[PDB]
Amino acid sequence: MKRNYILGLDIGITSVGYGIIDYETRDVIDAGVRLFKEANVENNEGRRSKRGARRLKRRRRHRIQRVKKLLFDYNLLTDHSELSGINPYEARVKGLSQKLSEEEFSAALLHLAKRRGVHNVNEVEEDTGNELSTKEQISRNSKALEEKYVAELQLERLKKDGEVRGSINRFKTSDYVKEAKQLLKVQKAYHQLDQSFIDTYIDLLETRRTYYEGPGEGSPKEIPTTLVDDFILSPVVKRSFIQSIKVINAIIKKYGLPNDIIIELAREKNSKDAQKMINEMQKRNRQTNERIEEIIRTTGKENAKYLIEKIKLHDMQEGKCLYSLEAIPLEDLLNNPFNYEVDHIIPRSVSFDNSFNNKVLVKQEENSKKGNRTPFQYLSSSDSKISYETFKKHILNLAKGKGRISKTKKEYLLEERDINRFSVQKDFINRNLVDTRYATRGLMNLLRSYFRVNNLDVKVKSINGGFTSFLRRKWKFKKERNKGYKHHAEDALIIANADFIFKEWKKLDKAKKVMENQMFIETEQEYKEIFITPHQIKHIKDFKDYKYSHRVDKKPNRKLINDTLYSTRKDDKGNTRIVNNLNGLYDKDNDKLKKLINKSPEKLLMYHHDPQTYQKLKLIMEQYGDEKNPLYKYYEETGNYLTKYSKKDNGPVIKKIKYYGNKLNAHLDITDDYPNSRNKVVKLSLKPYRFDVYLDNGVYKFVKVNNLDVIKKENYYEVNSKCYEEAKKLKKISNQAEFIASFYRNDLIKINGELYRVIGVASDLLNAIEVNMIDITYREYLENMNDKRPPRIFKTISSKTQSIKKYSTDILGNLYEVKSKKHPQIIKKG
RNA sequence: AAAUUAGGUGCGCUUGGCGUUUUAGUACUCUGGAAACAGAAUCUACUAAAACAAGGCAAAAUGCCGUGUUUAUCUCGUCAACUUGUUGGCGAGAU
DNA sequence: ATTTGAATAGGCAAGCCAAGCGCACCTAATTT
DNA sequence: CTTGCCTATTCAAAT
Repeated sequence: MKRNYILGLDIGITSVGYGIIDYETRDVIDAGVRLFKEANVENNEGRRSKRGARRLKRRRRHRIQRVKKLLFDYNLLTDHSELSGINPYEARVKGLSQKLSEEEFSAALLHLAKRRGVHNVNEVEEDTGNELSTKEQISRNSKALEEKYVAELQLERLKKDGEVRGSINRFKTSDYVKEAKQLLKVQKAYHQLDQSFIDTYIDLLETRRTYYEGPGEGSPKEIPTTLVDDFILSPVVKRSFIQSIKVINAIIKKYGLPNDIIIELAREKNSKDAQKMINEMQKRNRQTNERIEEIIRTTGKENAKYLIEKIKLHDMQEGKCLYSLEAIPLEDLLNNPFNYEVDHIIPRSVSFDNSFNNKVLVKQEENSKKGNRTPFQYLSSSDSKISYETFKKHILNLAKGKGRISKTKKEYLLEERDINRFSVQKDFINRNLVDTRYATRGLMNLLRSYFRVNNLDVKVKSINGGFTSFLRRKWKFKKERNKGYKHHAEDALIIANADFIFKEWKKLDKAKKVMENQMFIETEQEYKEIFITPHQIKHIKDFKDYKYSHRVDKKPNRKLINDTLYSTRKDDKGNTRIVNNLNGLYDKDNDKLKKLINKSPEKLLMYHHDPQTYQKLKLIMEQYGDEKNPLYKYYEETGNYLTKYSKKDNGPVIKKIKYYGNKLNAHLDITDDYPNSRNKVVKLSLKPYRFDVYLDNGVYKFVKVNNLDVIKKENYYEVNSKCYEEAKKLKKISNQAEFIASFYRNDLIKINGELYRVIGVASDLLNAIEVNMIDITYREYLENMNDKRPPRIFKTISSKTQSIKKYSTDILGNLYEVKSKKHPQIIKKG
């Protein structure tokens, strides 16, 4: 509308805050938040890594099948050939001297092609007992094969150590080719095979694609978002800049073109990096707090808690005034704090820097004499007690070694340039007011370009991440995630009011112009007065009508299910159950088995099936009951792993134990991949696409549509009709039932008059849906209350449920009760 | 703006050993037998073969795709798509 | 008066890591 | 760290 305004933006990892304020009065017009999932690099790294793995496995399978065809052609393999009980390690070692049978020969060649070593690993010739190192293993093996073939070494381990496969099974392809050439040299005599056979086979065995070959044949008005794709960014940042642009486009359409935009990109790059910094900061804070506590313990002076900054500076400065180099006794500082003042190294009026790096603890008299001068200017004047040269030496000494000063502080202390030069002031302004990061520069260049071309008088600006926090401290406005997502929005409104301060104060005109990248304060009290409490912060703080817009995901063909495979079993009561496994039996702090034996001995399969080994294990648990892991003591004291019961003490070690786990309900059945499987083979965690609510004779009901239920066709996805009608039948949804709505992740749902956002279907069977709150996470809602419930909301949809309505927000967070189509969606072109 | 050295961020490609699971064999257990061995059990271990996001192509091939990005809703107009009455683009409106 | 079913609280588990390559753009230092 | 989903515990309604 006609009225002119400013647009604040607080860009973040998961959020874009926005604030809109009247250009004349500085009253709040509007304010809201646009929330999204952080775009993690892990996600695509996953997709790529799995695409790599799928090709590796495809190519192994295809190599084995190319070998078979060659054996069919030279009439060494048939449809009706028994390869079943032929140990290929025996057949490899035998065939380097004597005649193999056609079957042994086929067994051997097929075993080689399956597993054929690395081709791109050179000797390190070093051994630091690293099991997982390929280079160290390849080398250890190269030494073992000085006089023998791979199959000779492999058969030796099979007989001595009882096993072959594992980490030590890492050999060079050239070591394998040396064997194959010999095998084929011997066997060429007795079998009819020619140099064409031998050449073909070794090619199959040794050959692979290069990085520069890659796959085979088939393989693949308003501000635009395509310009973000041009200049390269972190995915986390790249998402936010696309979100931000669409939030600017929506504000422009509604309210018209802003006079001024001003932007703040968050400090942190991702949540983890932030956590690390926070941890580092907390680590730093703890040290200061411990010292403060020590001071209070030793001196009894409680006022130390109010002199944190002075004490920090005191310790930093070895208890000396940096201008006079006279001692600041800690006791005197505590008793007479007014004798010592915190001074800005570079006058705040020039640098706009209020950071700890621009602060020093000095005597009140020295502070008065320095005035609005740098240490260099002051110490070069007739007013100083010491020479600049003496000062400089001291600072340089402080910078080298223990009790160090930051680089930035050192530079400020040793600033010799003329403060009064525009170029120097520009440098300070750019450092303190204007954000200097490749992304932030990239964004404002995108925007400024856009407005320039289309001839729209819009002043894009930026402010430093730190700066907002200063104003919060200044105007007594405590930041806290506690409250909810609103903090992001009330950051935006602050940013927007800083713009008002950098327009109404003619004394900030230079700073304003610098921030607008346009081509070209005498006292501390004056500086302080410019930024004083407006009254309009009461408006910001007391404001209520915030708006939230969570983004809704409708993408088909996301992760369908979990990777892991599970066997099943029918128990005594005739309930199919997942089989679990206890691994890591001989670990110091592992109480899993000891807990299981005391609670539920009948859950072990060996309880039923190997009673003698069970009784043998129980005597150990009784022997070393007092410890966490009885088996650890068994291994420590005797020096021998637990073996299966046997009459002659020749049973194998026990390394995993299978026991009956949860009952089987919601699963994916993969048992047809395993011909003649006695039990059932399954996968778990059917991941949801959406759920479709129906109103049936006054009863609310719903169907879960799984991602498994959605199938790619030519250029579109289709919800499977048979799976869908089957699903309705298990839910007993009539043919005369009205479709109400479909709910995707983060879709908004009003259940019995209470609005939430959808997470998913907790239990299809019990008819429960997991939701979350809108303005705050339910976790945090409980924390601020100090409640100790589980931090998850579940809602049952039942005969008791009275109304279900779907809502929707625009990108700005304007809320709408929305209409639905008459039927569910089946086709999805996007 | 270029060069040199060191690191980073990202996209993509090529491999290797494993891991999970089934079937078989062998060892372990039980029964019978002078013994070879036959049967029972499917528990613990090794070896082989096979499957590993559900699937979809392709057809002797160093064969190919399947977990990312973009994504408020509904109506009307228009262009298109294949699924032939729906859902994509563009425009307009409402929520 | 006791037993059966709904709702809420409590809790578990989720494929991995080592070798190589290209290209892209950024930063820092130094010189022009 | 979040989510799909099972188990166990506690209270009210029905035989």
